[PDB]
Amino acid sequence: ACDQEPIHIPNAIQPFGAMLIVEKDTQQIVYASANSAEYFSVADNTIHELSDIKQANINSLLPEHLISGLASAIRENEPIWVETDRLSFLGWRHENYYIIEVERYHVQTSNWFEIQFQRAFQKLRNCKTHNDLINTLTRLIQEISGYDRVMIYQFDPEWNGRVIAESVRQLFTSMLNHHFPASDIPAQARAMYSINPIRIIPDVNAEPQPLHMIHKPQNTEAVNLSSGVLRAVSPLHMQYLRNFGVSASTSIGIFNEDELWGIVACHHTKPRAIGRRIRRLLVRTVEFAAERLWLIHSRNVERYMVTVQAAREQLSTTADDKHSSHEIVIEHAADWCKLFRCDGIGYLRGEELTTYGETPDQTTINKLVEWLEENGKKSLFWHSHMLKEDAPGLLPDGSRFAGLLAIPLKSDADLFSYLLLFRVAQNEVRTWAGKPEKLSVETSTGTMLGPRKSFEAWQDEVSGKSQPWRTAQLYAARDIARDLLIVADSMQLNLLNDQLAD
Amino acid sequence: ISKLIAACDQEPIHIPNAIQPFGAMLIVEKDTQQIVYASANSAEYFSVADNTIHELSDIKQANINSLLPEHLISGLASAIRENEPIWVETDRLSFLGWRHENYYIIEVERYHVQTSNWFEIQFQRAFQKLRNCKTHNDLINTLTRLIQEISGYDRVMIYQFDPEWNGRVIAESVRQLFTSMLNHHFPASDIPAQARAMYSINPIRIIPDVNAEPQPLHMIHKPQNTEAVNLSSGVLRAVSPLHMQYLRNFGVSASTSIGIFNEDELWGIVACHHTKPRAIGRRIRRLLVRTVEFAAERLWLIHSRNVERYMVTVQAAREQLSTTADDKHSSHEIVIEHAADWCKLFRCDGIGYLRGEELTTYGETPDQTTINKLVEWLEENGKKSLFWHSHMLKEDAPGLLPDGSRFAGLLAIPLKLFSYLLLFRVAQNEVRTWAGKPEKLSVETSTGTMLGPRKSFEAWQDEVSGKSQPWRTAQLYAARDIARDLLIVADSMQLNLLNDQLADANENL
Ligand SMILES: *C/C=C1/C(=C/c2[nH]c(/C=C3[NH+]=C(/C=C4\NC(=O)C(C=C)=C4C)C(C)=C\3CCC(=O)O)c(CCC(=O)O)c2C)NC(=O)[C@H]1C
Ligand SMILES: *C/C=C1/C(=C/c2[nH]c(/C=C3[NH+]=C(/C=C4\NC(=O)C(C=C)=C4C)C(C)=C\3CCC(=O)O)c(CCC(=O)O)c2C)NC(=O)[C@H]1C
Ligand SMILES: [Cl-]
Ligand SMILES: [Cl-]
Ligand SMILES: [Cl-]
Ligand SMILES: [Cl-]
Repeated sequence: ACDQEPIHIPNAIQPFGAMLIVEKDTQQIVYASANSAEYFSVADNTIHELSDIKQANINSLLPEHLISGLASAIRENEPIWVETDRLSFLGWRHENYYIIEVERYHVQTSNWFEIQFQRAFQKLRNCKTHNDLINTLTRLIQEISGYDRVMIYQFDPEWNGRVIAESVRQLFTSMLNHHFPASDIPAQARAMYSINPIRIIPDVNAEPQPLHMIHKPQNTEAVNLSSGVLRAVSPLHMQYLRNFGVSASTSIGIFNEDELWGIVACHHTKPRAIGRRIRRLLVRTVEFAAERLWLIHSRNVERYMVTVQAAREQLSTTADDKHSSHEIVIEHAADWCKLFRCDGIGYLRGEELTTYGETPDQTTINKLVEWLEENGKKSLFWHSHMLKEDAPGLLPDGSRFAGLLAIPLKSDADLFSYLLLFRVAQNEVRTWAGKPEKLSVETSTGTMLGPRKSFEAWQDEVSGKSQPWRTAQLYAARDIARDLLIVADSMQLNLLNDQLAD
Repeated sequence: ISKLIAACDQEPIHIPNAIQPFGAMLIVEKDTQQIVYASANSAEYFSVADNTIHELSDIKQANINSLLPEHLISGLASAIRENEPIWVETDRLSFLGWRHENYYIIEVERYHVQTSNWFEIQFQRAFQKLRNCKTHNDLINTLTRLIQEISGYDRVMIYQFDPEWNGRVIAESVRQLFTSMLNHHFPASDIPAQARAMYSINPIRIIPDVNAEPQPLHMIHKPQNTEAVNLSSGVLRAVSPLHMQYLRNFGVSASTSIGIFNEDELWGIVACHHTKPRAIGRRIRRLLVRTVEFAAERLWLIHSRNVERYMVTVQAAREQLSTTADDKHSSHEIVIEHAADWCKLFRCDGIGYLRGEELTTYGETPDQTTINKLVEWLEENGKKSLFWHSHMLKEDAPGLLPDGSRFAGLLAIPLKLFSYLLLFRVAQNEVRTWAGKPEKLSVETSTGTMLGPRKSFEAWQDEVSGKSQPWRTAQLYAARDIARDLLIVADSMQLNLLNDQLADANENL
């Protein structure tokens, strides 16, 4: 019921600007935030109270270019940004309505943004690794935004997440490598980043301004405020931020194409106001950082394939030196352990077994081979990172092996042949920002589904599991294993030809 | 002619001791703080900065601290890394200064105050459009459309280099005034190596007026070192007269180009032309370079993901092969079942699988006799390799193929009683349109005698025959893996047959 709160239609705004909601076909103003008088009086003396906006003509409150744009815009939820000498308007269409946000603005011209943008592009282009990219991005967001704690928060497949990079200044504890549960950001909150990539909360304790009905709309249903920035903040998130020790907040979605991959999360210990040009500078910067990061990852994929091609050219050369596949394994199995990020290797053909590194004993290898022969066929390869779950009754009790990659090399033939790659359990200590308790009621606040009070480090453990096998490794190990098969088959064809000759 | 082209790289374009006239330039010594050079138009710019300036002679007496704003002086002093320009604006002047060895170089332009949200809206629209480009063709065409809309230049082109630094226009947005150059080939000599190198020092080059008289540098106070000062980091550096005449012959009054970098290698340039003079301010310059930079990372990401998608396709094929083989099909049956797919996967016209005396072919292949001449010849010369490949057999393997053979491409995977997978590519003769006939001009310059610019850029065709598309690396390894998949099935069946004949032999014995 965390994802059931209708945060798109709160009928209230944060007080760092005002909002109007107009009907498209009637041009009537049907809603105005309660603070609207103090914004539009900057342009018009006559406006002293909310009811003066009810007497007002939409053509007298809005710039002609805002109205023109809105009239001609084809796309819904595509905000038009229009400035006067004193006000910065952000308007867009949603169904029968124009939604218009307004903030206070004044012209002050410099080359600061262009200089910051050039430096950000230069630093990001010189990142060659994932680590360098992410830490550079946090430093840049912190320079540009002035917030005291800037984090990169990456989602896992369950929408749990982790802080993986961080620039944190002072007054703030370090959240780096802390885990957060999925409840901290419910699905409709994640969804908002696809509508507007930035979310700004200049002041956690600013009181929200409700939307008042001005002229009677044709349809009474709440209006979706999703594309702007003024949308009021769910009280559960406000309190979560208060518990986090946060007074202002800003997050930017990190998108891998359409996929929400992670988030730049920025916190400040005091209220802090950053304008439209800073918000856009931040979003442009995150967009360039994300492209570059996906490019680093994609290039690492090619680079790995080059590494595997090198290992196979090394293997073909040992084989040209007339060595048996048994001898190839003893020669190269340690390089393979790096290539495959595994702890041990068994190569099996018929009665013959060759091992390297951390391996179950020969008995257990034979029981795995038999089990795979009976229950693991019908697969190019069989893998597991939770071996006791996935193939019980096999390992001895208390065994430390948790991962297995198995490449079958024969089928319906005279003997069995496998390449086996083993991973020991890695018993990972996860640090959580407070115990990830499933929500019920928080008795300190008397809140149904309330957030945890404390984000202080809390450690748990998941055992009996290894790294999952990457797709790139599955195929590279199948390729390596089948290189051995070709060697062994060549030698068995020689031997068999001789014996049939006799 | 080779010598005349090589002499193009001789002109030291980094030290012309002159500037384009859309600004002014001062050069100061770092240790002595004295002004050692001033472009000849300095006084019309710095008279805005000091009322006592009325003439170039007045710079000789002037103190630097009254000519440059405090932020620029502090910034240049505190500047550690060379060739990193500092951009400082005043009310009326836009300054740009950097340090090069023992000099500060300062360019100054006239400045028009921008008070709108235009640039930020353009940045948002450009990035939105580039982020939504998911193919190579979409990216490059969207890029030229954005560069033309932002800059207003009448012709924008993406010009990609080949490994020999010739190039081709691969995308274009051109307005009614100019002739289309799409798919036209230009030779390397159009952009000498020194010229290609300048993009690494400043990614943008700006020539607002091809007929603007360049302003020489005047010595103010004597420098310790009389060598000409390197001007490469700025934008005011005067243009080679050979390239100005080139642009005149191209019918161009103004140009701006932005280098396209893939990491540290110059992969091409965005070239923009106008039929009248056209200056672009510092902000438009930055918006251009930032857009080209976001677009390139996008393009490299698109290519890199294409390799990933190609490997997914290859693995889906190899899984299909495995499904067929587990129905106890022979290798020749598998080749007949899947070779039409393999021809797409490998973009080839034909495939042959050879195993001892057996040959299976699909699509266009040489005849059996030629296939045996290939196989036998490969054993002599392809023993040292994992695969062997050529996209011009008649050069890479002279005398091998019969006279008149349609075939130009060969990818051969050895499997052993010989066994091979052979992948064949028909010659696809390729007509190239060049921008102008190759004229062998000679021109006597100051730096020596070198190639003069072409006078005509009209379409001139030539033709490359006897070649196929070149084999991509992803295809070499994919084909090798398919081939060895076929080897493994064939070996399995020979092993089965051998064990049967052996068990029968021992039974009869
Ligand atoms: C039962 C509902 C719950 C809930 C709701 C909720 N949360 C948000 C918004 C955000 N939550 C965030 C969480 C984090 N901030 C961090 O800094 C980190 C990690 C370092 C995490 C995990 C963030 C970032 C947001 C976005 C807003 C922001 O930037 O602060 C919403 C949406 C708020 C709104 O826009 O109205 C909602 C409804 N959170 C829970 O914990 C439970 C109780
Ligand atoms: C013997 C010397 C030669 C020579 C010299 C030269 N050329 C440049 C600069 C450029 N040439 C360019 C060529 C093109 N513009 C296009 O639009 C296309 C194709 C669509 C090509 C090939 C370009 C782009 C430049 C950069 C400058 C610009 O953007 O216009 C220089 C360096 C100029 C300078 O920066 O001082 C020099 C020395 N060109 C030859 O033709 C030979 C004869
Ligand atoms: Cl905004
Ligand atoms: Cl602003
Ligand atoms: Cl500039
Ligand atoms: Cl400007």
